[PDB]
Order: sequence, then C-alpha cells, then structure tokens
Amino acid sequence: PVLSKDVADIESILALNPRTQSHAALHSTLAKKLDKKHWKRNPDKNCFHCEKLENNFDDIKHTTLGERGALREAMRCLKCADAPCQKSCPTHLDIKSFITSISNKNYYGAAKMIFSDNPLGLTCGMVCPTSDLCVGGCNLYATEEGSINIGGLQQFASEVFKAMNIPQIRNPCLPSQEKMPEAYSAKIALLGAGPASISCASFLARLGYSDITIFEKQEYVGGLSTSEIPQFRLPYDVVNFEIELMKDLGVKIICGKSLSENEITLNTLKEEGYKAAFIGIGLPEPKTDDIFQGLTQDQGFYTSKDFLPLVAKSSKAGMCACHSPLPSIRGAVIVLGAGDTAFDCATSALRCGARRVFLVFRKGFVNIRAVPEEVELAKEEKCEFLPFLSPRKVIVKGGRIVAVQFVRTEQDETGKWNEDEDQIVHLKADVVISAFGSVLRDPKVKEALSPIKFNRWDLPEVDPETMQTSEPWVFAGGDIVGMANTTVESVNDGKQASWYIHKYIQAQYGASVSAKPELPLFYTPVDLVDISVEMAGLKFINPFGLASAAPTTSSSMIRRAFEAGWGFALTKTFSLDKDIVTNVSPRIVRGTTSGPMYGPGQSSFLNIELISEKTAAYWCQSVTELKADFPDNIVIASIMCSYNKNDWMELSRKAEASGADALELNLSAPHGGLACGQDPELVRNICRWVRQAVQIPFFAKLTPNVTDIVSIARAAKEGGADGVTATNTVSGLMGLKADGTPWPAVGAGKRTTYGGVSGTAIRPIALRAVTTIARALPGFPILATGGIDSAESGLQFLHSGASVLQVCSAVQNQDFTVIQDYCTGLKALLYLKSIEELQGWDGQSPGTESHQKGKPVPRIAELMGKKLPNFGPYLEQRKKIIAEEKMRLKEQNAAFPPLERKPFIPKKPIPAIKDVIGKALQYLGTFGELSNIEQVVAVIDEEMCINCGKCYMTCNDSGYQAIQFDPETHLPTVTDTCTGCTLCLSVCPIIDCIRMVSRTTPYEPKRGLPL
Amino acid sequence: PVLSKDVADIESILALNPRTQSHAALHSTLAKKLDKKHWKRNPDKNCFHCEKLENNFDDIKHTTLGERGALREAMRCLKCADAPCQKSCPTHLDIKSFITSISNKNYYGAAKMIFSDNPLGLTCGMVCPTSDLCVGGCNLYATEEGSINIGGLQQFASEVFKAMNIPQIRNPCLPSQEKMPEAYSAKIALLGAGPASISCASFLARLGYSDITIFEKQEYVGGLSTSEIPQFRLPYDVVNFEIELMKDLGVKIICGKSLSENEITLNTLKEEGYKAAFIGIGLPEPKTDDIFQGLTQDQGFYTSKDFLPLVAKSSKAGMCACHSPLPSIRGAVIVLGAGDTAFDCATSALRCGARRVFLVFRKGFVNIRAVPEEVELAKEEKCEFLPFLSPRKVIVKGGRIVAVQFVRTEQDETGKWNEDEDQIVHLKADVVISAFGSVLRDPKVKEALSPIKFNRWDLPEVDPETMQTSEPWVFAGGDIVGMANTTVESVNDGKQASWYIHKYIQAQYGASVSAKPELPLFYTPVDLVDISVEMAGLKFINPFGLASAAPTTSSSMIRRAFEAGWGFALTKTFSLDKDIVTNVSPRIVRGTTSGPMYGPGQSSFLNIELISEKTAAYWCQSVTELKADFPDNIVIASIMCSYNKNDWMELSRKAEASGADALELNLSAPHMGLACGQDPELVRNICRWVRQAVQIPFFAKLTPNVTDIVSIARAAKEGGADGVTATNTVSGLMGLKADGTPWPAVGAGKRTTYGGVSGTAIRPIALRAVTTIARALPGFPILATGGIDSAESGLQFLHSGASVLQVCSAVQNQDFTVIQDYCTGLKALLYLKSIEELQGWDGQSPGTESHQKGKPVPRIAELMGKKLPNFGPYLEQRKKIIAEEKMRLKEQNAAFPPLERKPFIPKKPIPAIKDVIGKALQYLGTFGELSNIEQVVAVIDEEMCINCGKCYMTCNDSGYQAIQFDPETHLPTVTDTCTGCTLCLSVCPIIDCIRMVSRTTPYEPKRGLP
Ligand SMILES: O=c1cc[nH]c(=O)[nH]1
Ligand code: SF4
Repeated sequence: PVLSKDVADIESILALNPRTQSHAALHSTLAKKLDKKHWKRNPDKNCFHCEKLENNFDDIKHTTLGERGALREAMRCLKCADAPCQKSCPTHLDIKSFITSISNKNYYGAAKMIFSDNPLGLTCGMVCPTSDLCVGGCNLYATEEGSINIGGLQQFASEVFKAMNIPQIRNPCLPSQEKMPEAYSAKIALLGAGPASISCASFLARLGYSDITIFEKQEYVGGLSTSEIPQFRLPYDVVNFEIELMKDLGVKIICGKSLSENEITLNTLKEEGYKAAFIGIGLPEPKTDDIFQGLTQDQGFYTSKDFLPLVAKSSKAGMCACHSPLPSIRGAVIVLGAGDTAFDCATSALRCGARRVFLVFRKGFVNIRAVPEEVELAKEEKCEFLPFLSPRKVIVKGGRIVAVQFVRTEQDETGKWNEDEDQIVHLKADVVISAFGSVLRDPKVKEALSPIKFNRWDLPEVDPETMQTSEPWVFAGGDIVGMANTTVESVNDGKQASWYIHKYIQAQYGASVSAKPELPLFYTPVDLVDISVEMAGLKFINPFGLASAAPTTSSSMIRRAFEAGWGFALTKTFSLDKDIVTNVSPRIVRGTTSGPMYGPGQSSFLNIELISEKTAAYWCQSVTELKADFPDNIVIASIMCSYNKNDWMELSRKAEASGADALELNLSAPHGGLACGQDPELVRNICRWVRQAVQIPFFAKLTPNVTDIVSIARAAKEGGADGVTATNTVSGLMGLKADGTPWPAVGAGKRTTYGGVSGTAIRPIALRAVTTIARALPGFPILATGGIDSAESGLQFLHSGASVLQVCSAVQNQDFTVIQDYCTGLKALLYLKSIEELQGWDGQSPGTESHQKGKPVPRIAELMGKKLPNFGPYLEQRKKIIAEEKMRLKEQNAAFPPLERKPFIPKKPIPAIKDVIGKALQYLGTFGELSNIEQVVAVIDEEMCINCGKCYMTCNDSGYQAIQFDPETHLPTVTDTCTGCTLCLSVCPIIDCIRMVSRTTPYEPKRGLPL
Repeated sequence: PVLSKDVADIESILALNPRTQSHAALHSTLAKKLDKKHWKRNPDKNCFHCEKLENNFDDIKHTTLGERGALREAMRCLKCADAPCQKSCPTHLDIKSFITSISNKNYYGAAKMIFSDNPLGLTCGMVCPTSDLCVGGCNLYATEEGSINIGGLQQFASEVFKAMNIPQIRNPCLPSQEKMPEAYSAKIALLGAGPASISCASFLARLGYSDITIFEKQEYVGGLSTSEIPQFRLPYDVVNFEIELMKDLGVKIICGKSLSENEITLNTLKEEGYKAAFIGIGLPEPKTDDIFQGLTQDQGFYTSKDFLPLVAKSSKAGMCACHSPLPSIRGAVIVLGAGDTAFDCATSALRCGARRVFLVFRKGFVNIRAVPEEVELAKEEKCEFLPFLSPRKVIVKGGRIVAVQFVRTEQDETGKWNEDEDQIVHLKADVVISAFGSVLRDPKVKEALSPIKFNRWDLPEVDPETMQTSEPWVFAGGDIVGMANTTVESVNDGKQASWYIHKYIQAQYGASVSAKPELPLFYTPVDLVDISVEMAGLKFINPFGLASAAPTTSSSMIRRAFEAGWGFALTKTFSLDKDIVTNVSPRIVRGTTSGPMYGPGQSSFLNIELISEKTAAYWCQSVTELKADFPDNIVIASIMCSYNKNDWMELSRKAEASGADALELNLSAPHMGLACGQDPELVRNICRWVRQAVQIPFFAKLTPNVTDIVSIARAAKEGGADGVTATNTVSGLMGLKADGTPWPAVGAGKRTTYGGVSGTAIRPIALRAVTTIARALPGFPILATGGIDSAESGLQFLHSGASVLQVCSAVQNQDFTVIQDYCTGLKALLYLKSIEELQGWDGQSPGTESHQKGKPVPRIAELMGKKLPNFGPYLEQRKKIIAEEKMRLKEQNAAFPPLERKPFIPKKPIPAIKDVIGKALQYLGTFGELSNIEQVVAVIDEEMCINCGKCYMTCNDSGYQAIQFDPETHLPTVTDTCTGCTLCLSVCPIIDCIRMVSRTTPYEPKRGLP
C-alpha cells in the first residue's frame, strides 16, 4: 500500500489534530451562543442560582496551592532586597527567604523560616487578609500579572512540613536545663488559649522557661481559630498541629479554669507564686443591639457567638466529645454586620441549609470592613448585599421570626449618619444572625484584672511597645487590647510581649538581658544533621562553595560569604604581574536558553570576562587575612599561567605561602584545541610542575569543551593532581539581535567573541562530565560546578560522585544568603532518608495525589471513571454528585476520629555526605545493558487532567498517533499502540498526571515493512 | 590596610543587602500598622474617597499588556488542541496560533491571524467581555494561576501591527481586477458604519467585490465604538485604524445619509441599481420611561444616548470637526440601569466632575448583567450601588432635579417581581442618567425597510444561519437583529452575512459558489515576501525543515508536515537490515535546564533513542512516494552504517535510487571518543565512500561533542561532502531523583545511559558551531540544527552562516503548524528591514519606552526628576500631580493636530535569504579585536523601575558594590564605580529599564594593590 499515508483508523485518531488554515471559518452567532455552554469553566454571569452547599465544608480558599502551582509562583517572585512584603507583614516574616526555599524545592527550610517568626504560620497562611498586609506591599503589583500569592505559598510549605510529622525541639543553643539559671523556672501564667497566648508561650519556651501554663476557659483550645472561623477556610487539624508544636516545648494547657472573680484572678495568681501573667482572653461577648432583646434561638435569632460555635462543633472533628447536629437553618437568613464575622456567618448559614442569605449593612459598599478576599467568597455563593439599612423591628408570628423592619440610613454634608423614619424596608426572613462584632463586657472578668488600668474603650491599657499593663508583672495582647483585628497581629502581640516578660522576670531574679531583643528561631531535629564532608585531606563544614567567578571578584565578598555560611570559596583566578589582564565591557549577559523570561531564575549567563584584574599580591594577602579570620572555612587559590614551568612553580608557591588550603589550576591559557586544558599532555606536565613546587593539595579545573574529558582528568591524576574541578563554562554564542549584531557587543564596531555559558542550562553537560570521571577514575576527588542552584541539584551531583559543590550563577541570580537555603535543604533531604513512613516521597515532595487546582478530588464512586471533566454540563454533574454525597454524609452523623498526631522517628541512622557520594553511579551503564524486554506504556489519570491535548498533539506530530482525544470531553486515552517513548509525560503541564507503567500486552516494534 | 574588608563607604552602600538572620525579629503591632502605609501598592480598603478623575481619559483596563508582560503570558498559554477558548469566541479566532506567534515574538503573524477572522481585532481585544466568551472556556482556569489574558494578548499583537503602519492589500489569490467576472461589480449597499457593516463590507471586499458603499447617518464612523464606548476603554485611534484597513480594500463610506422613509429606503436602493443591502444600523433610540418625559439636560436629566456621545465628542480627538465641551456634571449623579451602558455612564460621569455616583437598579446584585470586568471598574472608582429600587418620580424644584423617589422591589414565591408602595427611598441627586438600554422605534426608519417582516420584538426577522431577511436581497446583523450583545458578535454577524450575500449576488448573475463557505484570510504586502533559498544546487521553498528525529518517526508524519507548509524534511536515520535496532522505554524526557516548569516551552529534552526501527525498504519506498506527491519539497534521507566501506556505499545507493534529493550521514556509530563523527580521519573516509557511490548531494551531520568541530567539518569537506549539518545533540544527563534513581530509568534495574540534549538550552552551542564553521570554510553550505523555535531564532542562524534551518524540539513542544508562524515571521523580519521609519526597532519589537504595567508613563514636568516611586505616599503625590495636569489639560485644550495615518512604504529593496546569510560574521573575532578603551556603564530609568533591588543585590554579591539602593524609595542609582560588567541589566525583570551607555568619566581598572 501507500506507506506514507495514514490509514482510516489513524485518520480518525488525528481528527482533532491542529492543521494549518487557508480560509476564515464560518460559524453563526446563534450556533456560537449554543456551543459556549459546553466548554464553560468559570462562573456563568447569567446564573442567579447558587449551587447546593449544605453540609459541604470543603476548602473554598482561592489561594490554596498544590506543588505544581507553588513551584510556578515561587519562581515568579523577584525575591527582593529589603522586601516591602516583609515590611508589611506584622510578624516580619522573611518572605524573600522562604519563597526562595520553595522555588528550590526546600519546603522544610521555607517552613522553618515561616515558623521562626510566626508559630501559627499555617493558620496565618490560610486566613491572613494579605491584600491589606504583605501582598499589599508586593513589588510585583507593578506588573500586569500582579502580586505574589504569599499566603498560598506560606500555606503550602507549612502543609508539607506538617505532613513530614517532625517535632519542634528545645532551642539547641540553650544549656541542658539542669544548668539553667533559677530564673527560668519562674511560674508563668497565660490566660486564654488563642493565637496571642499560644505565640507568647511558644516564644517564652524558646527562651528556656520551663514552667509555662495556659489557663483556658473552654474545653477546646485555639480560640477563635477553633470556635468560629469556619472549617471550609481553616481546617481544625491545622490548629491542632500548631498546638502540638507548642507542647513539644513543654507548655502546659489547663482547660476549665477562667480568669474571673471567684476563679482565677491576678490576686490568686500572685498568692500562688506566679511571677508573670499574660492576658490573651480575646473579646468574649457579642456586640448587641437593644432591638433584639428577648429573642431566642427557638424563634430563629442568633448572635455570632451562638451560631458560629454551633457550626464549628458539628464540623470540626476533634473539637468536642459531642457529635453536634448541624443547626437546621431553613429559609431566608438575615445576617447583620460588615466585618469578617458577618461574612463567615453568611457562608456558614448556607452550609446549614439556608435557602437565601441577606447581608445587611448600616453603611454602604465602600465601607465594608472585611477585605475583598473575604467578601468575594460570599458574593460567589450568591449572598445578596443590602446597604444603608438599620434594623428597627423584628416580627414574630407563630413562635418564629417572619420579618425584620429596617430604616434607611444616609449621610449629609457634614458626613453624619442619619436614619430616615419615613423610609422603611420590610424584609421577610426566618433566621436573624447579628454579627456586629465583639466586646469585653463581663464585670467579673474585669474585676479579676484588678488593679490594672482600663482605657476609654473599657479595655486593658498596655504600653504598645512592650505590651505591659499598668502592673509590671502583667502583660496583655491580641483582641483584648483592641488594636489587633487579625490572627497574625495577635500572634505578633504575644511575640512582642514574650521579650519584655523575659526582661521583667530576669530582672526580678537580679539578672539583665541584652539591650537588643534576641528571640530564638524555630528548631527541629533536622537542624542537628551533620553536613560536613572530608575530601583530599581537607575538612569542609558544608559541601557548598563559591566558584572562581564574579561572586569572588573581591576578597571582601568572600568574607561576607563566609559570614553568611558558605563552606568554602575560590579566589577569582589570578596570575603573575606580567600576565595582568584588562576586561572589556559589556561582558556578562543573560541567557536566551529559556526564552524571553526576565528577572529571577535566568537559565544561563554568557560571559567574555577574563581572569582577575586584581594582582597576585592582593590575592595572596587576602588569602592570609581570610584564613586568619575563618580557619574552618576552606580557601582555594585559583591560578593561571602560560605554558611555562618556571611560571607555574613561582605562582603556585606564592599562593601556597599565602596559606591557601589548596590550589585550583585554571587550564584556560592558550598554547600552540588551543587551551592547555584541551590537550592531555599539556595538562599532565602542568600538574607535574605544580606537584614538584607545592605540598598542599591542588585540583585541575577541566574544560567541558573537549572530545574526551576523562582523558584530561586521567592526565591530571597521572601528573599528580589531588582532584579535578568539573567543569568550567561551555563555549557558546548566546544570540544575535535581529539586525545581526551580537550581545555582548563591545565598542562602536559592536564586536564580540565566543564566551562561556554557565548556569542550569549547562547542568546536563556538567552532570555527565562528573559522572563519566567518577565512573572511570573511582575515588578521584571531584569538585562539581555547573548549574547547581539548590540542595536538591547539589545532591544529584553528590550522588554522581562529586564531594563538594561550587556555585556561581545561582548567586548571580540572587545573593549570598541562598547558602542558608542550601544547608537546611541538604539537612532535610538527608534526615528524610531515615523516615520509613515517607519512603513514597521524592525528597521533600509528597507523592502526588489526584487533585484539581491544588485541592484533592473527592474520592466518590459515582464521581470516578464516569468521564466527567471539570467544565460545562459535566461540571454541573460533578457538583450534583458531590452535593448528594454531602447530604448522605449528613443523614448518617458518625465518624469523628481525627487521628492523634505522633511524630515519625528515624529508623536508621541519618546518612552523612560520605554515605551518599557516588551511590547513583551503579544505575549508569552502556546501552547494551538497558533492557529492551521490559517496556512501558503511558497511562493518564483523568481526574488530574486539564484537557489541553498537549499529550495528543505531541504523540501525533512527534510520536506514534496512539492517543485518542475525545471531541466532547477533551479527555485523552492512551491506546495499545503506545511505545512508551514518554514524550507525552514530558510535555504534560500537570505533574504526575501521566505515568509510565509496565506494559502488559504483547509488544512488537513497528518496522513499517518486514526485515 | 585589611584588603578583605569593606571600607566604611562600601559598608554604607551595602546597608540594605540581604544577610542571614540569627534571631526572630521584634516589631510592635503599632509600629507595623504605621510602617505599612509607606510601602502600599494596591487600593486601601479603608479609603472611601474616589481619587478624582475629572477630564482623565487615560486607559483603565486591567488587561492591557506591554511587551514584557505579553511575552510572559503568551509563554504561559498551553496552546491547546481543539482549543475551547476558540470554541467560545464568536468569531472563532485561532487563539492557539496567534498566542503561539506572540510567544515566538512574531507579532505580525499574530495580528494577521487575528484580523483574518475578526477585522475589528484591536477593538475586540480591548472591549470583549472575555469572561463570558473565550476566557470563560480557557483550560487554564483549572490551575491556581488561572485563565489566560486572551484579550490583552490580542490587543498587544494588534497594537504592534498598528504601529508598523502596514496596509491591508487586495486578496492576492484573486485574478486581476480586469479579469474579474461581471458579478463582482454588483452595487452593494450597507446601512450604518458600525462593527457589523465594517465586518460585512471587509469580507465582501476580500471576496473581490469592487463597488461597496457604506451609508452612515452621522458625520462620524465606527458606531457605538466611537459614539458611546469611553475613550478610557477604547481609544478613538483604534477605530480609525480599523476603518482605514477596510478602506484599503476600496470600500467607500458616505456620511450624512440615513435609512429613513424620506431618504434611503429599500425601494430607492432597488431603483438606483443596488443588487444587495445589509442593514447594520443598530438600535438608535434609548429606552425611556414615562417618569422622565419633559425633563431637559439643563434640568439634569440625560439618557445614555444623550450623555455618552457628548463625552465622546469632547474626549475623542478627530471624532468630530467641532471641538465640544465636556458636560457640566456637578454634584450627585444617579445612573439607572445595570448593563454595560450604565457602568460606562457611571465612570464617564466622574470624568465630567461628579462628586458622587449612585448606580441604582431594580433587581439585586446577583441580577447585574454586565460582566464582572465592567463592574469592577465602577467599584474601584467608588461608585455606590443601590439594589432593589425602581424609580417612581423625579423631584424638580427651581427648574432642576433635586431628588428621585424610588420604591423597593422584591422577589416572591414564583420569582416574579413586585413593587412595594409603602417602602420608599428619597435619594437626593442633581443629575439623572437613564441607561435602560436601546431600541428601534423611529417609524420613518421602520417604514424605509418595507416590506421585510419584523418579529414580536419589533426587529427585522432573519434566518440565523444566513442573516437573510424575508426579502432575499436584504440581510441584517448586529444589534438591530437582537441576538448580538457585543462588538465581536456584531462582527461575526457581518462575517456570516457576507458569504450568503456573496451567494445571492453570484446566483443573480447566473453563477454558483462552493457548497462549503470559504472566506479569504487577511493579507498585507508582508505576505508577498519571497523566503526561498538555494543551497547545494537544491531549491528550498522556505528554509524551515524537520530534523531527523521523533517528528519524522513515520513518513505519514512527513506527508502531513509538507501539507502544513514545511520546506523540507529529513527521514529518521535508517540503516541496513543487519543493523536493525530495538528501542527501549522510557527514552525521551523533559529538560531540567530551566527549573520545575511543566507544559509548554520546555527548554530542552534528553533522549536515549536509537536510529529508526523501520526498515530501509519502508523508508526508500516512502521517499519515492513523498517525492512523487511533493516535488517542490526537499526530502533528505538520513542514513547510518558501521565503519564499513561496502555498507555505506550500498545504503547510500539504495537511498539515492529512491529519489532522495540529498543524503544526510549520521556519524553516531561506534567504531578520542567512541563515535565515528568524533575522529576526522573516520569522517573523511566515510564521506569519501559515499561520494564515490552516489551523485546527489550529501551532508555530514556533525556532533558537537568534540574539541574542535571545524576539524570534523573540514574532514567531511575533504571527503567530498556538499555541506554539513550542525549540530546533533549534546551529550548529557538530565538528572536524578532524590533517592539516586535516574530519569529516564529503564527496566526493573532502573538503569540509564548517557543521552543527547536537544532544544533551546543547546542553542548557544549550535550557534557557536555554525559561526565557527562558516568563518573557517566560507561558502560551505551549513544546515543549522539546535534550539531553533521561531523565525527570530532562525534568522540568527542564517545571520551566522547557515542556509537552511532544521527543527525538532520546537515541534515536540507543539505540533507541525508552527511552520506557519515561522514563515510569516521571517517574511515580516525581512520586510521590516526595508522600512526606514522602523529602523529603531529590534526586529518586530518596538523601541521600549517608559511604561508601568505596560501603560505609558505620563511625561509631565512635575513628575520627573522628582524621585516618586509608584507606592505609598509617593504614589499619592504622583496621582495628585497627574490630576492637576488633567485639569490644566482641560484648558490648554487642543484636538486639531491629528495625523493622517499614511502607511510606511519600503524605501530600499526587501532582502532575500541569500542577502542575510553570514552577515553577522563581520562582528565576530578574537578577544584581542575587542576595544578595552570604549567602556560602558549601567544607567537605570527610574520611571520604569519596580523597586525590587535585584540590580543592587547582584552588584553587591557578584559585582562591584556600585549601586545605591535608597531605603525610603527603593530606587537604585548606579554610581561612578560601575565597571560595565552588565550583570545588573541581565537580571532586571523590566526589559530595557537598565541601559549600558558609553563611559564619560575616566576609567581605571580595579587592581586591589598596586
Ligand atoms: O576560566 C574562565 C575565565 C573567565 N570566564 C569563564 O567562564 N571561565
Ligand atoms: S532590577 Fe530593575 S526593576 Fe529591580 S530595582 Fe533594579 S532597575 Fe529597578
């Protein structure tokens, strides 16, 4: 037949494959109106109709991220200097550092950063009104694509850390507590177990106090995070996780005991030997309207303090022993108020069965107090909003509310709010929920706080810098102070107080504290992991070092790198005076290797820079200064000579006499390829010359621009080198302007020369070079360089036979502080190798569960395998099915078993660096050692698919035409003609939506004709 | 001194540099509350006052993109198969293709795609309610980051094309005007110069009709795009630009003529010899309420039909000859309605000086019919919204409105709407604008359409598939038909009608048309540019071909590539039967060369694939078939043998005998490396054997994995090759999982071997190889391979000395249709070299100018030199400066210097491919040939800066500590210690914010010691 034509079955496979177009298409406006329905993803503006939410407490946050989404968004962040988002965070989170960690897949280091400054970091990531806080200051607001989703990123890293089930540990800088000063045994009382006291108690325990007790009124802990914030925004297991992290530090919590006359008072505390007290009881009473006096829940009237804890008790497994019936809230519901309380009452009422919800405001839309994020959740669930109304009468008939009468409110010229008596509204409703806010109005609670001063708002007065009340041993924070209105500011109040409580207690025991506040960071057992490594007789405190490059232009720069934590550093390559060089400009440019993406995370640079412009005398003196000040940090002098025996011995002896721990020989000088590093005989002789001249170890820095880099490495070993640095830059031309001129272009003539490519774009070249050397010359020390930009990629190089890791381009893309990310990331990766329960993870990445847009898909029988993509009529069918399950799960009200949280324990010793070096090399082989019997095929998880057809298009025009793409559902199916080439997996936007599995059917290679 | 320590001056410059912190920070809640306001970028929820907008008609669209933002968003689009965004677009725009073109910097090809299906492509990008159309179908809605900004991308590409000032041309597929059949001179009339008629006339002109007249009532053209849609959403120069493209086709517009019983009627048109008519007059009258009859504008009452045209005429330069004043709208304004019209009245009233605006509507918020995009503009400008209110009477005192009395409305059991007489709102107001919608009511207009049938809605009845009325020669579309809600649906109405008008006219002249409607595309002189090239005695219809790789796995794929338009193709490498290979799996994986970014635009792939698993007989038969069916497309047979003279001669003769235009020798076989292609002696011998065996040209495919690729290129030439392909893949390992297992991992043993890296990550290596071969062997044909993914990158290889361009990974990332992007993009790059007025562009990219969020910075004397970043109290000061000049601009009032938009003409010959090949080599040389006297320094454009400090951080930890970063404004300044290394420019997220300029102060290399 015609071999180069598709048979009919393939032609039909290809039916939806893209084709070039020679005419404009004709589609009538009516046909287009009818077709639009089928593909619709987003809310339909014409839908007056809210879908059913009864008993549906699934996550509704727009900000929740999965790993795929988190990685994309962390890479987008500019990671700014002196960042304005951190300025705008009330707990001063180092957002730049934690987002950097996320971008490098170091979720532990990110979470550690987060919890060091905010012990409720996961709660805050979910509930912070970021548009009025950190995100409000984000520099990327100045771009069309907009500000960073900081809260969703914070939530993601904290959720991953929660899943690792690692405990908090006592501050490892402290002495053993037997040898702590008596002052740290002072009895400390905190009142109320909400965010403020949890934060305060956490920071005090970090400081070393061993007798800290939170007295909580209720039977449950967590404050409003537990009793009122809905489960569909803040899951209760988050609160429990943060509480258990506190209790890891020894904080005790006693429920059932109140700050109140005839119970706990400041007097009883003092008489019982408590030395300090923190008041964190919040605002316990609802703000009331006299109009509603006498109305009962039986009639359908609630305050927010009645209603929200009723919903929480029935929806938060682990709050009570009670399995509360969800309140039956049938009919029309009036919610009064314009803060967070009102909007959570409105969405919660829908979960209780409300038919319609009215949010009524005394003022206008311009005056809502909740942030636009929280408003949007009520708007998208079709709550109705009624401005400029003040309630006047409630109509009760038949024992139940049937209506509320309102009057119109207005402003005048002076801007005073009047009520117009003749302008009334009669609104039919079955349930009324007042959500005006909260107050402190309990005389017995205020009496228990005698004798502290209260202000005009009848709240305890504090110094806003120290949180101290008018009694020096009594501090206060959170909602009770009437300044904070957010979880993060309540957390910050307790943070601020902890330092000055510490100051006060220490002073009572006759001890001073430092004038500069110094609260400890957050620690786990991961931080005790040893990441030192020995190589060629040198001891490295960690395997990360600065390559000989632009970040080591000046020795002052190395000094700051050592102060930041870098384990070692190379000098910029230097030479004898007679070889002094002069740079041109421009000389370092961004790579075009990943398209027109500007800013953070450039995939390469190209440079036409020479060796150091600074003198050997400068470098030799600098090496002596750096080694005197940083004896545990390895300093390697990089040096270059022309092919001259006297020159190489003179220079190498000068560098050794300066005190360098080792030398690195830059083999780039030309001679007679062209560079000495490209000729094995020249490399052997240079190494022999240097070996005769010095006694300290030295390493030959190899170029990758050679046919056989193993032969160059072997030559250096034969000549006496103690190791090799693999590799220098790859020779390239980065591109041309459309007029043909180069970049970089030097002078009026716009000239250039070939430069060196660095960064992640050359990492496959460097990894292969390290691997081939490590396999051909086993045990010969390798210092790796080329695209290392994270602990994860560093570990790939260690696994491939490198002992230590040089970095340049990742610092050019950022700054020296990436070292803290690399060190915490390597500790975490090694630590997790000891945890049996996490063996399904890939490093710090949890096994990918079936999810849509960061949220797990409901595991429902009738929802699975029914060909229901997430659009058009199929989505409405999924909603129906989800709604029907939620109702079924209601009529049977069992299942309250929230697992008790217990940390995982290492089951083997934590590997050291020496344990992982070279351990991936066994998997490498020749092609003849790869099985062609054990073939695979692709398989697609339709629940994760976002219907783009990229797998189909890649198999059609780059593969085997083996995927069926459904014209109505846009769901792909791999068929039996798959060859397992794996291109589809490689182009799919969803991580792990496509998997390769063992082929179970007979396999025949497609040969076209016989043989 | 201590050389390794910073002196006090440098320690001061480093003050804001990041440092690893040792402790948790202490900052009181009060202090944080005060400091927050200094850095604030976005709206403050606590601010209830509108920022004053009087006479401010600057663009307020959230969707507008500059080039930097457009490139990011276009790379993000998945470019989907059977894309649902296109299904949800009423004009069926190929969104996948035009967005692909933008991502490849081919803005001409994008614009051509847009205007091919939508002749108002720029208007629609600006004003489409995309959440109810294309964007509402976007697959990326299923991701956290969300749907693609399709309209903003459409707007960006069309705006660049508008700036190129290139005209539309007559359909080049048509016969000369001389030889057109008589039917195409039929006199055609269109009524109304709005979107519907502009579209219909445009498509009729494309089909070849030469006598098309649009009759417009007003003295201005463009319909509601001109008369009512505000200048701050749709600038008038967009309308003018789209009209002039239509006029390029010969469509005539006559203003001051109306369809009305006493002027133009269907009868008079028939009497005058018009053979077809299209009714596109829209809905000319406002819908009114009895409650407002008698009220004048001087009493404070307007309809939207009265108000919005007054604001348009005053704010749209060139819309009228009469310069006219902005309406005097003072005090509180009530706008009645909840559609597009009402929200435009509300925002336009703030431009006229309103103190307060109430949008009042009779149903609830859930009932608002404008799209959320439109609502948000009024909300962000602090308009108040009053639901459930219906007007009952207007209070007039002293000759002017003082208040409107409303009654509350509600929804009962049925859902039917009631009015509550006892429940009243007395709302003070000085101005009332009714924006209830629009109707056709004029009896003289309706009588002029006799005798076509109207429907119960009192609108002309049409067949919804043909747009034909009850009279066969009269069609209608747009708002007048009552289906279209939007500019794009009106455009599509005219597009639909044009085919069936064409069908009717042809049949009236005794001619049939195709059973399948076939409207022509949009054409410009760019499309006539010749991009053919000769190389090694072979003629290539274009320089783009498929590399020997996975896209040529089967000859049926090469067939579809040729049908798509690819100039040439390589077979997958094949061998003799005895050398039959068997592939393993998995064997092709995504690159990790640009981090964890999945989906489109992978920066590399790695493969451990072998040569073809299909036999020589299959490939030889297939080459014969392909050369039979595509004689003008070049087919190159890729072949490989072991180091055996008889084998290479046998296989090359078999491929030659099949009809291959040329052979490509794959030198990857094992025999200073282990592959034949790594040793010049072996390459020279292999080429010699093949040269003795065959007479057609052959090319040696060179590996980059060699010390000196010139040596193996010269060996191929010495052996008799007619050229070389540079280059094959780079040897690499793409990475390991955290447990040490590799990817790809083959079998239960999880084994791998070294693979070949392809894609954009290897482009610097391939460009180096091509340029160095072209300099060493001048004139020797080079076929380039490695990271070619656009016409722009292809042109870099032609400039580097290649003649033709092989592609693999860009197709793996997409599909065969990228060839159309490559071809139009290369035509555009060559065409633009002939346009003197555009010499300051870089290819298709206009010269970047001061912008923030892709919107031009106002060049006002008071805003500049004045250290005002776009945040906190500085932003307030900027908006207070801007607002005062807008008021000053209300008086310093000009609108009488527009610009006759005349297209740029080539003023030099358009280069052929042969004219550009090798032209970059003149700039390449040794390091010694670079000047070290002509040094540069960095300079930052503060108006474009977004205050991230990345320049500062890079100079601090990778440079010369030469940048000051201000602690209060977060603005950087380059100081005199700059060395011009250029790292800061290279990391800045804003294109062209940092510039390198010639050093003017004395230059001294920093030596450390003397
Ligand atoms: O060895 C060197 C010197 C300058 N630039 C590089 O990339 N490598
Ligand atoms: S990197 Fe660019 S945007 Fe950022 S501060 Fe520097 S000049 Fe401004």
